[PDB]
Amino acid sequence: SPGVVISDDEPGYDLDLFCIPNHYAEDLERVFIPHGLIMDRTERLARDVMKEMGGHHIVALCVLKGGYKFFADLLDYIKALNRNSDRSIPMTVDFIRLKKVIGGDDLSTLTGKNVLIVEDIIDTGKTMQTLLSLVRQYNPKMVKVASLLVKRTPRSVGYKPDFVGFEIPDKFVVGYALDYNEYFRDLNHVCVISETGKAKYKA
Amino acid sequence: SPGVVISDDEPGYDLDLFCIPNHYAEDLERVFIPHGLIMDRTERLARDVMKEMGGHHIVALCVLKGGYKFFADLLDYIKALNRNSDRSIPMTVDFIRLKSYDIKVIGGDDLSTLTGKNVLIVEDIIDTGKTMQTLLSLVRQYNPKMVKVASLLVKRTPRSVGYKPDFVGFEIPDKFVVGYALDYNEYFRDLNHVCVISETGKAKYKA
Amino acid sequence: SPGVVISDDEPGYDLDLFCIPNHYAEDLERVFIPHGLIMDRTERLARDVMKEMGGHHIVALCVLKGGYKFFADLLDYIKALNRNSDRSIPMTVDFIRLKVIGGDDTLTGKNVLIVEDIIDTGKTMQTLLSLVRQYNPKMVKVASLLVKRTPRSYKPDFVGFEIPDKFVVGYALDYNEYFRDLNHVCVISETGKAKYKA
Amino acid sequence: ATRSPGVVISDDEPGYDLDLFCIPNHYAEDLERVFIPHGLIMDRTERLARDVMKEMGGHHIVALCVLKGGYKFFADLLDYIKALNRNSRSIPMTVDFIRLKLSTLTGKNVLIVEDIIDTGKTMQTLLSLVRQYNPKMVKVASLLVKRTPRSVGYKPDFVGFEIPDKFVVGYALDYNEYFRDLNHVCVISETGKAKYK
Ligand SMILES: O=c1[nH]cnc2c1ncn2CCN(CCO/C=C/P(=O)(O)O)CCP(=O)(O)O
Ligand SMILES: O=c1[nH]cnc2c1ncn2CCN(CCO/C=C/P(=O)(O)O)CCP(=O)(O)O
Ligand SMILES: O=c1[nH]cnc2c1ncn2CCN(CCO/C=C/P(=O)(O)O)CCP(=O)(O)O
Ligand SMILES: O=c1[nH]cnc2c1ncn2CCN(CCO/C=C/P(=O)(O)O)CCP(=O)(O)O
Ligand SMILES: [Mg+2]
Ligand SMILES: [Mg+2]
Ligand SMILES: [Mg+2]
Ligand SMILES: [Mg+2]
Ligand SMILES: [Mg+2]
Ligand SMILES: [Mg+2]
Ligand SMILES: [Mg+2]
Ligand SMILES: [Mg+2]
Repeated sequence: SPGVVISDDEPGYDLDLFCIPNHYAEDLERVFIPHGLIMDRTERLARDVMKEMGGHHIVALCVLKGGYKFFADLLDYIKALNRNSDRSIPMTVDFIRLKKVIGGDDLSTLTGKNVLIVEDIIDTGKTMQTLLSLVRQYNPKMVKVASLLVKRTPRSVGYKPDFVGFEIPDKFVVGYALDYNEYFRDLNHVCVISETGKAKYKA
Repeated sequence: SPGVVISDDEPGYDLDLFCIPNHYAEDLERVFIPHGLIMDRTERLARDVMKEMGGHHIVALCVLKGGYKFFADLLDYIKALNRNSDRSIPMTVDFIRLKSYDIKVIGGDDLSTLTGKNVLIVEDIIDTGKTMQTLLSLVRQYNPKMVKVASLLVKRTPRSVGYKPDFVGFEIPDKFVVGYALDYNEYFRDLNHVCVISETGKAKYKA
Repeated sequence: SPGVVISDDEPGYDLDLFCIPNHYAEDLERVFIPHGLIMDRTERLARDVMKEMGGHHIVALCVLKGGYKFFADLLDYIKALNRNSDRSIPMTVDFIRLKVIGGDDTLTGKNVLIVEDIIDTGKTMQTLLSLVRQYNPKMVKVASLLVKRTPRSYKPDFVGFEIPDKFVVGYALDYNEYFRDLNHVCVISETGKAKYKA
Repeated sequence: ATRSPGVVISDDEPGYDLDLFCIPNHYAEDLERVFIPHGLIMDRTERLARDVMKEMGGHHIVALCVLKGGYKFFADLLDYIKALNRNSRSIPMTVDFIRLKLSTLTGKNVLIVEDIIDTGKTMQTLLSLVRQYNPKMVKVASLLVKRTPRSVGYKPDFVGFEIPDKFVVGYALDYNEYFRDLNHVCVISETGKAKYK
């Protein structure tokens, strides 16, 4: 699927209807995707991943930093599947940051393996284009990408992930490990940042 | 606060986007309020409840059967607040059911247990408001210190007698919904999301 | 299966290592079964129930008041299996209390799961079992979070934990209506017994 | 003093029969016993989060995750801290990750989050680097601390569980990269040890 489509005229939710940390009370305009909705969608993505990749060992590759929450949660739902079903296949994990690929195991660990790349957001698609090209230099057996969010944008190079949580307008969103200048990662919901927030936290 | 307002024209979500019990697959039309959204809203309600009612022993009254899930979850969020704050208050629980013949209270403790306590009535849905006005009239006779009502859902309807609860999860259109313990002829309680039921479904489970 | 066997000499855990409501700080002696451990065991019980009772339609019967938490959580784990795995319920629910308030009068030809907080003398369970059986169900099974090792003049089909003959409270189990608002199962202290004595 | 000493697990702790829990099929033969149930980890971590906030909540916290084994404890501990921050009076928090085989820290309350302390060498090594970014304060939370005469004597500030000298896996802790995808902390069978060395 293209995922849960959040349309351009999505009002999202007033902050006052949810529990929000006091230190961000002025810096957010609206809740855009409630944490629990992310959980529900992620539960279903875990099933789609297993239906598609469950027949072999998987190396799940977390794209730090923004990917960390989605990754942990997605893997927790896969694990729940694995321990309540007859069949299960093991998973190993690894972590990388992009700048060139930094950190992470020798990517020869991906050689001949089924790789699941887990990302927070695809925008132009350039980052994923680049990572896919890098990973493929190490001859994995299979590579699929899961991204919590995919933006509708004219800048898209035309790359589309295999698993997508939500398809969103081109608004700047933060929360659930997504940041604005390292802030807002410590927020459970995805939210649209306000202009006041953009100015307080700009570098 | 009328709660999270769901508009008349809200399409809900395609079932294929979520994990749905197989046995209800063609009995539902859309997911209307995802479970997780109910959880997030309930977390805020627990905080609102403690702000108003946390000053004295609370008796939380579950209106069975449809109230049971919202009750368990709301109380769990309240317990989480109470074991992570400096000071806390005891909470006791009871369960009642209202039976239609005219409407009367079935079960529960002797209601003298309510005397002098902060009573929180927890309901799945307010529609006409007649059930709650009835329950409130009974409860008040036992002189609680205060009595407040939390309802997961409140329906916008012309048939409303004008009762509004103190705490509201979601304000919804005049559509028939099921899930999260709300039923259609006892079915659909075993579903985590609030959903709208299909034509195939209403027919299948019809009395 | 007798469930998770908690030995007679089990010391439990210091309260100060867990999150506990301050209003019960002096009323508990030890944490006995941490909430999270109840969840882990309950997850496995849900799978055992579905292995044995699914799929025909199940009516899950909640024995109030103490069974309410175990019932809600066990049913949540069963629902998780119903939407993620290769098998299904449907389930309907009812709630009974012994004081027999509620009940719908429904059980005939159905698979009935009685859900109980604790078996001690076994008397509530015998009563629930002669009830239900009068409506000729297709099958009856009993799930009990706790079973005490104590003399008992039916063995439950699904057991969370087999515990010593100690008075425990928490996870909806009460002492004179108190301690239901505690997520862990804990052993009540002497000062707790005196404070909330009726 | 240890700000939050841990659940002491005795040398003769027998753990739990695997058959009493939900275990991934692919590890059914490779594990011997459940040692620390996932849910027990969660309950301890909840109290740990409160202890952290009591000690460090007066100023911006930077939580530093020590990959790979620390990732689960880190995600969960931070989730509990976040819950405290939104149901209260709150303090901003930022995250970073480091792996052993950062101006984000300067002037802030740094919480290093680790899976296990054994000899203490790794933590002493890491501390000696982190201090060079001149934090306001540095604290270490470790899910597990092993009782070993081999301990160089280093003690973290927040401890989940103090365990005997046994090899454990699960909750992101690995044996040669295996067993990370397991929610419980477990002791590894003889067959799993030989199979994955
Ligand atoms: O709405 C947004 N919120 C937060 N970040 C956003 C957003 N849109 C684009 N970005 C940047 C996302 N990424 C930024 C890449 O760098 C991320 C490093 P980290 O913050 O450690 O996860 C680019 C995606 P593409 O190559 O497809 O254009
Ligand atoms: O959309 C709906 N879904 C499920 N049930 C609905 C709905 N609308 C009204 N109801 C009936 C709710 N109640 C029905 C009362 O009976 C209790 C239902 P149960 O929890 O299954 O024992 C009426 C409230 P009021 O007096 O304000 O009109
Ligand atoms: O250690 C204990 N803690 C709390 N309650 C205990 C305990 N032992 C027996 N009981 C009484 C349990 N009751 C439990 C059944 O119903 C629960 C009544 P309530 O939860 O207070 O509305 C009877 C057990 P049985 O009929 O097998 O003898
Ligand atoms: O029981 C165990 N299970 C898993 N690993 C264990 C265990 N005991 C020591 N270790 C090695 C842990 N660490 C190993 C560090 O490197 C491995 C980090 P990762 O990438 O998470 O696998 C040594 C700590 P210290 O300097 O205090 O001796
Ligand atoms: Mg990214
Ligand atoms: Mg960024
Ligand atoms: Mg109702
Ligand atoms: Mg009804
Ligand atoms: Mg009972
Ligand atoms: Mg009792
Ligand atoms: Mg480590
Ligand atoms: Mg290792």
